Amino acid sequence: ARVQPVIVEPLAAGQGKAIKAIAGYSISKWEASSDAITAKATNAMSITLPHELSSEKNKELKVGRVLLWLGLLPSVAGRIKACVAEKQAQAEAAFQVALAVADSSKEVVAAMYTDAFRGATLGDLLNLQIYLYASEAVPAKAVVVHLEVEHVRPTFDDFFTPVYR
Amino acid sequence: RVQPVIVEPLAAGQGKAIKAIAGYSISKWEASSDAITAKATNAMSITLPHELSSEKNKELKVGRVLLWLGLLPSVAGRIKACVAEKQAQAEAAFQVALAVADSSKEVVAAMYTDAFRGATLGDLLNLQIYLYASEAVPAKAVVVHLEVEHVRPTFDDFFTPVYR
Amino acid sequence: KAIKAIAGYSISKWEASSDAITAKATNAMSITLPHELSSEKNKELKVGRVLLWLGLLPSVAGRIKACVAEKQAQAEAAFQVALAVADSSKEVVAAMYTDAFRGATLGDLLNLQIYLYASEAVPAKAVVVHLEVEHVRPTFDDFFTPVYR
Amino acid sequence: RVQPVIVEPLAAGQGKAIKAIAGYSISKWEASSDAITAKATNAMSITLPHELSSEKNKELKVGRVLLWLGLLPSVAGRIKACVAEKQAQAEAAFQVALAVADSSKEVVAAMYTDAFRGATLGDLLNLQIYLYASEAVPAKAVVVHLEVEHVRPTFDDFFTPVYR
Amino acid sequence: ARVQPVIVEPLAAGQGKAIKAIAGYSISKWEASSDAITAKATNAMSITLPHELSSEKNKELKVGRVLLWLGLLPSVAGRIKACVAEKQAQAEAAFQVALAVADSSKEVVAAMYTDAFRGATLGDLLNLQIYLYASEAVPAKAVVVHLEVEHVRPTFDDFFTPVYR
Amino acid sequence: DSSKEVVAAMYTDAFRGATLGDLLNLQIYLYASEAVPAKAVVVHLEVEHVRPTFDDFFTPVYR
Repeated sequence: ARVQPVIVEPLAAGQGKAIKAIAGYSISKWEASSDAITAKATNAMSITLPHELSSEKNKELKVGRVLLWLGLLPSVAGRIKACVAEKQAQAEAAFQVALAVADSSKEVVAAMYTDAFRGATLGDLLNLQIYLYASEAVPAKAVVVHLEVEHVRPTFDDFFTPVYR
Repeated sequence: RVQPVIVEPLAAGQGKAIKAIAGYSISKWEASSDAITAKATNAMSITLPHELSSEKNKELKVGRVLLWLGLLPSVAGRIKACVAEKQAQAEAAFQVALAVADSSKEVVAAMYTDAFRGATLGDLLNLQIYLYASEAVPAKAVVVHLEVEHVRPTFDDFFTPVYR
Repeated sequence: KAIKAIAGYSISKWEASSDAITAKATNAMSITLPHELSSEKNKELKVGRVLLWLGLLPSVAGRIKACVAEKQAQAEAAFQVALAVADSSKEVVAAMYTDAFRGATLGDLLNLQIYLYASEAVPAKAVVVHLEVEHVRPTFDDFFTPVYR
Repeated sequence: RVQPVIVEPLAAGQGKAIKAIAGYSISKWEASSDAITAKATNAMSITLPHELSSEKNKELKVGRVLLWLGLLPSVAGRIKACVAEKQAQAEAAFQVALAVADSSKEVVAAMYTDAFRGATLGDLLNLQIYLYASEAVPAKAVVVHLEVEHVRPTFDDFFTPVYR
Repeated sequence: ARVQPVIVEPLAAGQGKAIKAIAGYSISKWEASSDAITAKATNAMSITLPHELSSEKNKELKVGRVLLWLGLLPSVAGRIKACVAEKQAQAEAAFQVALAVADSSKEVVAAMYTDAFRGATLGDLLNLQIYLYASEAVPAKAVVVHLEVEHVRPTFDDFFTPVYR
Repeated sequence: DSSKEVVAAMYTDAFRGATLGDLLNLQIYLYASEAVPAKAVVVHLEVEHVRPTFDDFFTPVYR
């Protein structure tokens, strides 16, 4: 019946292990700026592949895990939720099947879909659609949905282009 | 196994001294700001102390960087701060922001232990911390201390040769 | 067959659509690093090989040629000092120079602009240069940004 | 034995870097002066840089101390300088002076490798360098650099604990 | 208590060890001809990089040590001092922070900044500015400020140029 | 030539074993088909040669 004591230092923000990609997989980051949204209404947005990866080479890689996370303009008072999903027929219904969901209210603001993508093709995500919801009325540009993702290494990017070789 | 354990509740300033990785050094300097209105975002430039001004000195790799900020006690509401390059849209830095400090959160700091590795101090010039306020606040009520690792210059150990 | 990237590094591509061009007259285009690489962390990587080649909307006749050098007064002498030169006239439109920019910061690339020269004018957006720069892979390779953003 | 040997004639700035004895550090700082008339002696006070102002810092043993001074080229005649405590008779410091620098002498410096050992920086405050001039000279034409060993404070190696 | 004797032969001018660059570093020499200067006034001059090294390749090497030295027209009676420094706001003030300074009056006439450059980029020296001062009035061309310097080896000069390879 | 797709011309053969001092005893030539204004053309020699023993280091300071 040992009674181990323990100091519990709060971390300063930004400190942390900050995860690690499993080997053979290259991470890739990009953005999707928001539409203006009316209060309570749940606007939805297409994922758009980066032009870097818009090529039909890499459309058939394999996603490993997605780390959506969400910045804000530095003054939106209300809760603002978001997640990705199917091509849902009712935007509110989409949250009802969300495996995980970002929220302003939960200290950290990060979804991480450890599972429900591994290992679908990268190309199909264009079928998939992010969603978001907000209590406060929010003006355009105000929210910006980062999303990390990674693939198997796009191994054949490395060569330049031919002509004139 | 099931184990008992007992929480440490522990006093301010007790947090143990993080030490910069070996062969390095630290440069703490003040950075006062001004005015800053109701909701708008001030965008003060950063500036190295003159000890760092020597042209030899300017090209050293930065390591880790930190930014805690001591609010004057007499401020209502929330303020936040961030470090990123000169976007024309001053609020927009928070979107691209790597980490941000906040008053209401129990600790006000924003270490960027990645973010700036390998950066030359010379390019740390063209970097501007921003600010934001939930309220109108009196000028010079916020003083973003920050300090960077910068590799120690060979300069500190020697007297100058006497022929000057 | 194709030229492999140097083993320590990783190539990255972009686009740089040019403005409208007057006949005989020439005009600078600034390089602008793509959003990702602009970062202060990032704009201190070393650079090796670099090459550009430029597509044309096919409906344009006449010589056009491009070069890369730092800005100077004439804005039409840079061809004299240019280390290589893209052209439509040669069967290969490409121009490349493995030599000239070994050992350079990408941040240095900001201090130079590319040039064009039609023999006779073409409408805007008709020409689009493609830089294709080699550089050291980012330590940004790493992984996901820590979730406490 | 009789031996041949051959003189080194050697360029300014070639004199090898004296290094302060181990475990120490150096604090170089400027010290401009003013006015200074025909034969009279100005008596400027010395003042530590704010990095040294921290109250922890003020109590460290000094080691060696040096004082070279860069005359602006456009000065006629001779000038000299010295470091000693506030005698009421300002010229009189040269009498008690331990070592003095001089323009006409080929090298302008005045190390005091003894003299100040074990001195606290706090008492280095109440110490005033003097000046003297063989001629009238325009103000701010003489800038006594000096630097002291002072033992390195533990301060430079650590980030502050984040709770501020 | 040995009493060693010793002949002290004066060297003839030009004799001497004449220093040596530390390995991996290639020395490079060049010039900067003077403006006419009025007496007592302290004219200042831009360092201008040689066109050989004006290229943005080698702007980011690392200077090792600079050996300014100064020839004269063979009849300038007065003292003539010089040194390099910052972008100073008062040319006289610049000598007040000179680590070392050339002088006509000290037998040899050579500055050698063993320290305060190692190891800044070669490119930044364009920010730096030489200075000079003279008692006698001096006509143009009369003074010419040599300066040695060296870099890490500009290793990739060695290849020619492509086209047509 | 301008006419060939590559304007370069080079000759690894012709000047092996030659003093640079010998290069003084020769001149380059041009030939427009039709006239062009001055400074429009700029040749670039690019000569290989043995590295100087001037490599050495700093000139002795007693100049």
